[PDB]
Amino acid sequence: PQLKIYGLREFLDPIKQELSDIINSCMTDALQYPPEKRNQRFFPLERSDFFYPPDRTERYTIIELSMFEGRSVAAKKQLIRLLFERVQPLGISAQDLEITIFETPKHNWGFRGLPGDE
Amino acid sequence: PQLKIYGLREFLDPIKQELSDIINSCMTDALQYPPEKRNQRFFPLERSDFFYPPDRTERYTIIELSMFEGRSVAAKKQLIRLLFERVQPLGISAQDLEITIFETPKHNWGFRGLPGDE
Amino acid sequence: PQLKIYGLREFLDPIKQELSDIINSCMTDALQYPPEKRNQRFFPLERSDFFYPPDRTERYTIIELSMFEGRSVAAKKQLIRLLFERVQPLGISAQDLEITIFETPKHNWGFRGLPGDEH
Repeated sequence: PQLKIYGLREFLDPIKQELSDIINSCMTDALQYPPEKRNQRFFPLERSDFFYPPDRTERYTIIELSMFEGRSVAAKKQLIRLLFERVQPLGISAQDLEITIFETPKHNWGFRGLPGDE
Repeated sequence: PQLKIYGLREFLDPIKQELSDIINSCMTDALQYPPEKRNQRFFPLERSDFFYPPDRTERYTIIELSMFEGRSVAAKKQLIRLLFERVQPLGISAQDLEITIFETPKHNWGFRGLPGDE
Repeated sequence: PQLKIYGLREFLDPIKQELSDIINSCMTDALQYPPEKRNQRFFPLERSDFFYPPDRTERYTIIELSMFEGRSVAAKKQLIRLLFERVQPLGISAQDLEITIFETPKHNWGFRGLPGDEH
């Protein structure tokens, strides 16, 4: 599973390392992936590139997650709830977090030299 | 509804503020979203990082839209035509604009503390 | 077909012109787009922004493909196998390449002034 994290540079860079491990812990606890399978890409944005809603603050953060289809709604909902709860101490409140999950068949993936369904 | 706009930095940077309001008005018009929910991320690109078809110009621009499933094809097509019509004053002709819309279930989203279906 | 390519800037920048033609050759070989329909975006990343698995090297490269629905699994699988085989000369091993393909209907696309299902 691949993660992409977006946020203003000035507020995402100080917390980049701890946020990485916390997101990885949610991947392990809600979806049972081994901790060493961490796949994250961060995109710190300048203020002129980030047009977020005015109801939110400069700490507004977006996580996009691509993974196999076939997991239940309950597990995907558990992951969303873990992400909201565990980013709180980083200064990212529920209003300042947004998550989107995309699911594709395993035969659309390739890793370690074979299609995903193989 | 998240949008991501890609273009050459040389030509996207001078116009991204107007283009942002133009794009926001198409969301409001074709999809009835309030202007307050503007959610956009701009990605100005280097020339060596952007390989686009040779029959297009340096003003080539890509818009990626991610939203809930459930809107009609007619509403999505009205959005595509409004984007083509309205970015044209900014120097983006129809050859230089490409739009892709991705849709996912509501329970795949996390925003404001809860899975989207709640 | 839109392609996004990610990797550390140290190793993506010197090879990306060669990587661009190699990827475009795999799209033409496996899915028969004309080579003039190349559509790629590269994102060279810094060290503090790329958290890849530790069983992988600094050469780890990610390729995302977004295209129309309708191509067969066999065609998509051949595209995956070709990408793995052809990125070898540029020093990217099988463990260091990951591919993801997203499909959407044609009416979800806009290009050349019209929705994709009207051309």
